[PDB]
Amino acid sequence: MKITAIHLYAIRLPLRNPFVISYGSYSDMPSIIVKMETDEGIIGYGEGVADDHVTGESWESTFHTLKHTLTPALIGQNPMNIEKIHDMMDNTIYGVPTAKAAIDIACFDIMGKKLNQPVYQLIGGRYHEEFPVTHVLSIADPENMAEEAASMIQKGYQSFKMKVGTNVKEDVKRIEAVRERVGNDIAIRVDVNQGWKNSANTLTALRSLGHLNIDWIEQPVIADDIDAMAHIRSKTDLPLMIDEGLKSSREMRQIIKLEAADKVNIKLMKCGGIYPAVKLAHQAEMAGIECQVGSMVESSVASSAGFHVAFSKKIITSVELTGPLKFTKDIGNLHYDVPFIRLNEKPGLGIEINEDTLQELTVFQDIVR
Amino acid sequence: MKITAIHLYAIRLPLRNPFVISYGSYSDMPSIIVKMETDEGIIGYGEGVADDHVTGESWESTFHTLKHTLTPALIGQNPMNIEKIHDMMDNTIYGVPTAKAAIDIACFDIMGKKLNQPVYQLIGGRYHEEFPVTHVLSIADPENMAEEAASMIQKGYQSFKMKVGTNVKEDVKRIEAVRERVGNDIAIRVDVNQGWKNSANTLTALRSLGHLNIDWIEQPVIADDIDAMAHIRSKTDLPLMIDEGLKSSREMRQIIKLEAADKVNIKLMKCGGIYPAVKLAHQAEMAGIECQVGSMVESSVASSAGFHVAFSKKIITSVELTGPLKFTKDIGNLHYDVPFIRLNEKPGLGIEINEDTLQELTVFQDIVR
Amino acid sequence: MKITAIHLYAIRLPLRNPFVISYGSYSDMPSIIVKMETDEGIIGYGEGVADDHVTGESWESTFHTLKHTLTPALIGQNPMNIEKIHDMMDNTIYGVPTAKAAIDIACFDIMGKKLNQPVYQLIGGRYHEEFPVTHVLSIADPENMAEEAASMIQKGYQSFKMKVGTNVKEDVKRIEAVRERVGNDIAIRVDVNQGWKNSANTLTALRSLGHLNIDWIEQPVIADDIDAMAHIRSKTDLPLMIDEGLKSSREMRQIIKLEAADKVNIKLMKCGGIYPAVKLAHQAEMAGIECQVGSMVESSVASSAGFHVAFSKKIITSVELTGPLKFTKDIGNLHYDVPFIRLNEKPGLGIEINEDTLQELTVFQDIVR
Amino acid sequence: MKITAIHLYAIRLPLRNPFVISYGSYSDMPSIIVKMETDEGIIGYGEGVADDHVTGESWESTFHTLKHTLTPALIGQNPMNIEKIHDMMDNTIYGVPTAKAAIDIACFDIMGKKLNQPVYQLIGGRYHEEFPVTHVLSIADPENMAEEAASMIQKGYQSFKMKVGTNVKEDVKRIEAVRERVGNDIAIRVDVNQGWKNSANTLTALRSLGHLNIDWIEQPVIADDIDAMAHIRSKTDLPLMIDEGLKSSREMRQIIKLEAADKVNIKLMKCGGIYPAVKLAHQAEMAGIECQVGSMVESSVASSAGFHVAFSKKIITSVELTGPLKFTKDIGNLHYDVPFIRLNEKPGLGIEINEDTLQELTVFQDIVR
Ligand SMILES: N=C(N)NCCC[C@H](NC(=O)CCC(=O)O)C(=O)O
Ligand SMILES: N=C(N)NCCC[C@H](NC(=O)CCC(=O)O)C(=O)O
Ligand SMILES: N=C(N)NCCC[C@H](NC(=O)CCC(=O)O)C(=O)O
Ligand SMILES: N=C(N)NCCC[C@H](NC(=O)CCC(=O)O)C(=O)O
Ligand SMILES: [Mg+2]
Ligand SMILES: [Mg+2]
Ligand SMILES: [Mg+2]
Ligand SMILES: [Mg+2]
Repeated sequence: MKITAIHLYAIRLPLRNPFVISYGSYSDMPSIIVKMETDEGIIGYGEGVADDHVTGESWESTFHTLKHTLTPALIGQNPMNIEKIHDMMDNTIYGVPTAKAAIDIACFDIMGKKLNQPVYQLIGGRYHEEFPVTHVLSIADPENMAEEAASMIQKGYQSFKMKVGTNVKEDVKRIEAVRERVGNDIAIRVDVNQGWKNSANTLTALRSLGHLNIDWIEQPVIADDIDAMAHIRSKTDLPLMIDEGLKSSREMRQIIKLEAADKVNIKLMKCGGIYPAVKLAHQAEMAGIECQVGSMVESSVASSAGFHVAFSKKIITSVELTGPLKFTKDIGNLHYDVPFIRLNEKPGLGIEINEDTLQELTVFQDIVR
Repeated sequence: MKITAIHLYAIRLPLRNPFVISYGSYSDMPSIIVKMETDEGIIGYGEGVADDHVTGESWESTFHTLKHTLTPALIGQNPMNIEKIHDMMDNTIYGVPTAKAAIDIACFDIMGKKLNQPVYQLIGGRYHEEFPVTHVLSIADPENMAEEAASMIQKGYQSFKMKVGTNVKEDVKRIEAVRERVGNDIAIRVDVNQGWKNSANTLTALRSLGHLNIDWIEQPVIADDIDAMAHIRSKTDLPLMIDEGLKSSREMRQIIKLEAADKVNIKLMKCGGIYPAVKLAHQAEMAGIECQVGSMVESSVASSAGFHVAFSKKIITSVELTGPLKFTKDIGNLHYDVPFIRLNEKPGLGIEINEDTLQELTVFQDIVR
Repeated sequence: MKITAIHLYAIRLPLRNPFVISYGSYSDMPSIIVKMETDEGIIGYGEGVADDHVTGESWESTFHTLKHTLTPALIGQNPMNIEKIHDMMDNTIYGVPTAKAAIDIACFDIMGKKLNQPVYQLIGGRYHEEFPVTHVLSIADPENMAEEAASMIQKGYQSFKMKVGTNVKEDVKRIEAVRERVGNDIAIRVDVNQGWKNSANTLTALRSLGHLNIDWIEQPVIADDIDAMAHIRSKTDLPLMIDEGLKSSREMRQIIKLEAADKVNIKLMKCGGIYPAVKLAHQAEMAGIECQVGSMVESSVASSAGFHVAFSKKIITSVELTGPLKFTKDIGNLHYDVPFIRLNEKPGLGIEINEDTLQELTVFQDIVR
Repeated sequence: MKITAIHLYAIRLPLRNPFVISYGSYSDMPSIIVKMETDEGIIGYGEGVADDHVTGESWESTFHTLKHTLTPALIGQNPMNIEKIHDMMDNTIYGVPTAKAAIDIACFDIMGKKLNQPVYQLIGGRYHEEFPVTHVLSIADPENMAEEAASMIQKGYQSFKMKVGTNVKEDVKRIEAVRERVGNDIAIRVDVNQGWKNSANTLTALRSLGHLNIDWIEQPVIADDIDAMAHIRSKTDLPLMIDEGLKSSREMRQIIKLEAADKVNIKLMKCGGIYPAVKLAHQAEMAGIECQVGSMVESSVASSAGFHVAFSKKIITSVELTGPLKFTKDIGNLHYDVPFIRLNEKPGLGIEINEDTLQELTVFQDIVR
């Protein structure tokens, strides 16, 4: 089996509602789709949703890094030799996890189809039967956030993720409002997306959150400040999760060494795909750090890849991949059972790509042979 | 696919020559073979060679732990759900890595045969094309050790592993003798198997080894003393490898935290098989610790499993599985190309089991259904 | 004095009521009894109750490790040369503390009978006059646990050990229920048996236990995570006890180095018997760590051995050996004075073995000469 | 069994030759002998040789501490309840290890006689068969030291302990002279008795000792400076032993925590006797610290007690009790087999006290009832 050609599609996934977080607002999500072809006729799909603010990659830079830098050396290689492919990509260029993920995912999709097995079956097998789905509430006035929450509860949701990160006073008001609205049995986690900046502001905020039964506080300080996370952890009993501060094994090593967190948000776009995501899971397990597989809000393609990793590992206890539930159009057909997610047994990523939808969402494309 | 029955065979692999190390001498190697059957008719083989001195497991205790404790709960399970199977075994009993490895290996052999792929292809794919083979010199008079080395050089060997660990003075004499005999181009590594006990004796010995061009010193102190390894590492420039001191992720975490070694000897019998061996490799990689896949001197079955792990990972740079080259009888047919080892592309472990030889070496057996 | 033969008995001690803890439920307790004979006609009894989940030993594996690995080399040795016997067993096989304890206990019983002195008199003499007895409440609905507690109070008990470890919410409810029922003068300690897994869940739970006057929280996290215990200890003022996390001196060294606990639960089955239990006590004393001698729920034989250690050391301030109070049949006759335990002055373990009961509970046996 | 009376004898043991060390010179050794009587007629002997410079105890202060402070509360107690007796002495007065040792030794002598067993048989049993005896060379001109060494070699000695500690230049000259004289096969260890004061002077001295094959350097810096020992250990590969810096478990804890030494010199006079010496051995074993049982140069009584401890523990690898070989008169009859020491099987300390010699060496005495 050899890679014969790689199609690159620069698309834009339209959102039903604006997605608003501490460092940015989104009306749609630019994504790069990879269509990997092989001499045996097997086709694999991969995806890369770049978050400029997190990995230093953009929609346009990812397309070109894939076209000119990463894909050319891949023609002729066997998609199943994943360790080798990742080594080749790493020796070619440092970082660019999102671009690498796009390739990595397509390879696993092909491997699954070739062996007629779901991807999760190839990276450890089925461990989880299902995961609850958590609805993400975009930043807004405390009353609006509480209102959408009540509205989603009627839809079956029992777990919410509150986006905050503008001003401590306001963020606290937002969290208080939602909790009062949904009662105390509804699960709530808070994501600051680096909004509180440092330990001082964070600890001040945490003082007012002790009685709100918050499952965990996600990335309250700037990504690079692992020291601050450790300091905060030494002075609070609320569980702490690192997201932007964790990308590759480089940060995991530091998080483990400094005991900087209770949980980490692993994302295929931050580490380079399925294979490296799995390595991160194994590393976290060693230190007893609870893991979650989150996302940049992606199509059914990357979302599916994320679930396949999550379902195969005991250390991964929660998932956050709801892109297919937020977009008005999707190139894939990943099935959800809100308030739950369960994976079928279809080979590879277990999804079908609607090529008519793909072309429709395509702004520009190319092929590398 | 479901496990329908597990055959257990208590055998003894005869050695051509006595194997002599610091804490024991061996005339043959007791081993437990696992024959895993499935509803689909696929058969998988696993093996467990217990080293009492390292994991607290014996030939007889492993047979019974497998028969009464581990195998019963496995009937009905899918061999491909490896993460799940390992979780079930761990929730059933703590430790007993050798017994768990026997099961783990058979599952991968089945998975490989089922998907018609070599095991290495399922855990990362092919990375290495070959590995040089290192001949192990049993403890003996310096002149005898030097003599066997010269004799093996004529056989094509270019890398040797010296077993020492009786008395510092004598061990140094042994190492000096061999080096003088083989010249300075021949690779030599030294394994003390805990013989020097502590940092004081070790450092005294290292003073006399600086000019002998030794690749690395393996486990000079007692297994449990990780602190001593770190102390020694802080006062020497000779590479240090931990073997007995490393079993599972528990020790890896400590080795990483205390910066206790440059290299680690990963063995399927110490961690519970292929799956956990891979997790250890990923953990070592995070800390930039070079890995080796060694062995307890096993048949073609476990030896093959060890190579499949080694060939799939960039972090594993050397291998030490020569049981098939030391035994006068073997139940498997793993092919070697001394001074090198290369893996074929046959499915599963890629070996055929001679059942006539298996029965011939069997002392007692049983079946669990 | 020389060991002439060792009888091994694989028995099962029937429980009056099911014993239920976080990682398992028990209807009876499998045990291995050792009958050590000497050339002088003195007979000693030892016992090994294996907990698979804690030491990696099973009922069947212990019987065989004793039969094939440990006992053969003991024939001819003097039972009183305990340091030597332990060294011989350790050089023969690593770990297997339960199997080693079985031998160790029989040797002390013989030593006591030979010198016509209680065992405690041989390891430091009498220090304690008595110890209060704590009743262990198996996991159950908060109402059932509170009910049994009230019922046992009527029986004279004034100290209780609550077994929990399913779900933080539920565990807290269980603890609140019992405390409300028994009032605030009754002593209560909580054992999670690793149920809360990590520091995050543990600290969340501890928030709700501050006003319940709990003497100490025992092993809230997984055994191997000593780091987590230290972290928890740095953020709470409730006393912390390590149980499963402590087996031999290897863990004690780490517990002391990381200041991971206030108290430790020493058990003969985890360290290899009386002699090593004493060494652990001496080690704990150096660091000012309070000690307790607990148990796996054993017959009068091992239970007695445990008390003899406890009564001879000032650092051991509490005991947890109630197997004889839980079984419907016992091969020994250890006398209790609920709510207290006091040791008589009879030689050796100070108990008589009813051989008719022994044979009755025996499933299989053998003799090594 | 109860203590009915304690005789105290203030004696002086005459030396054949002056004993000269870094901080003092001795023509004879003042010692306090204890004769413990019991209601059962069993008599036990103990001894306390005080070194003012090490424990803050003198010949006269020890006699009176025993007479007025320690012995009165002991009348009526059972000598075999050693843990209790030590607790009573510790609650009565802090420190004074030498006075406490005198009592402790007599109790064990009685326990041994009562049970008709050697003391070593009561604290672990026989482990060692023999120990080589090391001759101690008092400080003197390099030529005189080398001369006595050659003279003692003719007497069968093969191991020497060089006393130095005046001036680095001179000490180095002394060590060079002896080594040149005896050749390189003779074992030599160096004891500075705090003479080099700090790490700077010590490290300067060590530069010139690297090629002299010295087994270890004993206490080069002032006793209280454990930090200095750790610093020196971090910059040298010569084994380091702490003597004066180690008295009780308080220092052991610190030595272990700071990794300040490779070996420690345990002495009954520094820790309070046999029982606490054993606890120190157990503590050292945990950290893998090699132990030696040294002495203040005592009569056959304390010397015997020291050997009984040494012979019962694997962690104790060398002994330094040669008082009986240095005195012209001794109240005891401990048998030596230079160049070796072996213990007989006589009960208790296994020695007979010549009361005529005792009275002859007595300057003043008293009895407490
Ligand atoms: N810049 C882009 N394109 N995306 C950023 C997403 C933020 C990310 N995901 C979320 O918050 C929702 C994940 C989900 O449910 O799919 C975070 O955890 O912070
Ligand atoms: N007790 C038993 N059965 N085996 C012990 C083997 C020792 C091990 N292997 C070796 O030295 C040789 C590995 C090889 O070449 O297969 C070690 O590295 O120390
Ligand atoms: N698996 C077996 N067979 N036993 C496990 C006992 C648990 C142990 N003992 C107890 O909880 C009661 C101790 C007593 O009272 O004897 C613990 O402390 O966790
Ligand atoms: N002040 C008095 N009374 N004695 C001091 C003896 C010094 C001690 N012993 C010795 O050097 C010789 C031990 C012997 O061989 O018994 C030391 O190790 O430094
Ligand atoms: Mg986030
Ligand atoms: Mg090795
Ligand atoms: Mg417990
Ligand atoms: Mg000294």
